[PDB]
Amino acid sequence: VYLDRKLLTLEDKELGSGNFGTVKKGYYQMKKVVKTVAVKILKNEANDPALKDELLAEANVMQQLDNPYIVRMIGICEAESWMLVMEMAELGPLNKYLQQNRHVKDKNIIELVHQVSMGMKYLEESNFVHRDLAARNVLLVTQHYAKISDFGKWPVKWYAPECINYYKFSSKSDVWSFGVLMWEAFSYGQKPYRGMKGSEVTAMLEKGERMGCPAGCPREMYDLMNLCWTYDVENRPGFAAVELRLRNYYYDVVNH
Ligand SMILES: Cc1ccc(NC(=O)c2cccc(C(F)(F)F)c2)cc1-c1cc2cnc(Nc3ccccc3)nc2n(C)c1=O
Repeated sequence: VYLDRKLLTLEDKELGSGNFGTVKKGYYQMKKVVKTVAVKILKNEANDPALKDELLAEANVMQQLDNPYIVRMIGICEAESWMLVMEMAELGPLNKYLQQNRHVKDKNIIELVHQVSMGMKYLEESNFVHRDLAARNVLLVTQHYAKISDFGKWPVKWYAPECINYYKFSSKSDVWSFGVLMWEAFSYGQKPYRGMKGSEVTAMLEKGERMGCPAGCPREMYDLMNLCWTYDVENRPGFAAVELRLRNYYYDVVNH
């Protein structure tokens, strides 16, 4: 639950930078072995007791969410600053990985997005709405093991129309984001709606227009992105339906 700072070694290089924290790679001593971890060090400049409350609440939320397809919590550590200790996904975000590894097979991409649907089906079942599902928020443990993470101005290009218009956030608006995620993945981490303003994307979507099928993307997978992009929220699938369609496809295509 609560970790001993003496058992925690921090590297001075930053994996992430933010207004309320700095992420650093570390090592947590465990009897015989040492476990590589990612550490959010609370930056409370600031200087409120509610910021610490938020970190402790996130820790409680994370404790409840236990699934192999989400960045899992190791524990909390109170030292020079408050620290949240998480497992390390050594390859970093899915977008950057794919921009540098054009050799990734489309069979390997089906497996990754299915794993993302599995973790999102879990979050849906636990009544948890992500709100920032994108490729940059999918971190790789290995090339065959994806984990969902969550690191004013909004990520409009991943937003469902009911989020832009009425601020209605649900698991079904996370489904829309999943479809933008799938597009980013088969496009080898290229930016969705490249060079468009958020306002331009809203207008395009209202004309019934959607992003084209990436090069080499299987047709069944593009058909699924399009169903994730259903304008009417009531007709849009949930993650139970999405995961089941990806599971079947993985069972058919990837078995070997
Ligand atoms: C350090 C850290 C603290 C907290 C979180 N939070 C979550 O993952 C989270 C919070 C709420 C909901 C959910 C959801 F349930 F939806 F999943 C997740 C994440 C981190 C954290 C972990 C992490 C793991 N690996 C890497 N790898 C990496 C490698 C190369 C370059 C960049 C990153 N990075 C991580 N980072 C940056 C983290 O912040």
